[PDB]
Amino acid sequence: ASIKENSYFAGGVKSLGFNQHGQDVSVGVMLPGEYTFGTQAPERMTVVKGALVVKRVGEADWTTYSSGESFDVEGNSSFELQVKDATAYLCEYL
Amino acid sequence: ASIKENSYFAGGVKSLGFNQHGQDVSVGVMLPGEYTFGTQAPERMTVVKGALVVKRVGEADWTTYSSGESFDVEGNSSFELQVKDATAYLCEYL
Repeated sequence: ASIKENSYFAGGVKSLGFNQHGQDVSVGVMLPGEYTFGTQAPERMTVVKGALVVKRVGEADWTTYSSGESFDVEGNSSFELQVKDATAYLCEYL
Repeated sequence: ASIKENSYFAGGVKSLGFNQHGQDVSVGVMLPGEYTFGTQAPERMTVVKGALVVKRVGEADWTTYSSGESFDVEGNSSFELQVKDATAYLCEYL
């Protein structure tokens, strides 16, 4: 029942993790840049404020998701993000 | 162009602040409890995932705002929050 702090990519991405109704969730911020993330369990990413530009492995194209939009990232995979402006996001394993 | 980390109430509330298109924004997490916050400039709080139960100064009643809902808090004021379950929020001065 605590709030777990993490920093990544030299402070380019920071997150706050927490349990909600038994489920692990995190909210965070990403500064402008390009980042690669790996998935184990599937993830559902929600853009809280800003936009994330996403390319999942094997995808030919980048797709921009803006505030309020969500995208799923299959498990056992990875995905790239381009961040044009500092952006808040929500991540679930749902 | 950095992500500012803050902790409050012995780790009960933590936040990540950032600029987006010139504007200061923060996302954060609140653990179950009751908290009082003061406002200077007006604030717009958005519940990202969870619920915040709000009573602004002078208000007779508490009002529950759930995921995706927003409420404004006039400036030069204060407001109380009850948090029943760990909850992520977004705060703007907009």
